[PDB]
Amino acid sequence: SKEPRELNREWLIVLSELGQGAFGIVYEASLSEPKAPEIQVAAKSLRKDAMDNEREELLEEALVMAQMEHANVVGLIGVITKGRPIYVVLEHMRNGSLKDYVMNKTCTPAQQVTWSRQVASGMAHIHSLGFIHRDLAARNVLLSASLTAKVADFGLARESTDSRGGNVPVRWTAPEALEDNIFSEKSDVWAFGVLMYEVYTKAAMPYTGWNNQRVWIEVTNGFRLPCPADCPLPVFKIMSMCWLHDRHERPSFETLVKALAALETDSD
Repeated sequence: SKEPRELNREWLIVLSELGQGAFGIVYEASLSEPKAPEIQVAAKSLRKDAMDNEREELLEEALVMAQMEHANVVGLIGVITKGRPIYVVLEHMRNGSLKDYVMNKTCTPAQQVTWSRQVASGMAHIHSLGFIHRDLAARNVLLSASLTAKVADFGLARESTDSRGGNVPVRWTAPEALEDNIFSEKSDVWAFGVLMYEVYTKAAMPYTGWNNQRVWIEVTNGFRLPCPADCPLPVFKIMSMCWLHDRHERPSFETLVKALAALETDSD
């Protein structure tokens, strides 16, 4: 329904690396549209090792992102497709990943619950447009200058109406998606539960001390992570519902937003 707006290549100045991976490379940049103020942006491009199926995946990523217009989803500013290299220009998120922040900064209980509700709000919007993310984790949520949390990285997102390989993030994946390859709105919900666990701990990996095969066997047999010492009991209740074995009993993101919003203005 929506479409990426094309931007003149000469408006963009690429400045410095924000993050590199197998996916490609994200740069910090600036966009100087004539008669408008200069703004910081992020520019995502392809590995120097090109392949035309990778150009198409990047353009598909942009089209998915162009459908989103929400305060808790990283915004699409436009694309540069005439010429080479190709750039997808996105909103710049000054404060980096949610993961790095909670690991390295002091955060209050009211911040922890608001960030949780903000991510649920962004995922609710994604689902309400007919998509599933399939890759949610705290390293994939970014923080703006106002410390507003926003869902990023749509590399693996797919229309709901319809995996990677040895890179499967086992610690964030629901049992049914590991065993039967069934990805759905309710496996996104399971992953959000694990994200909440990350928000309330300061370790790098959930299930610390277990490898990936140990995690899978333990979780399919009914193990669940216990309540972090610094997590309020009403919050852990919500976290726990995201991990019910039967996916149909897990709440929707619309329900999660509401439950979290009630605690967000709770004094206790």
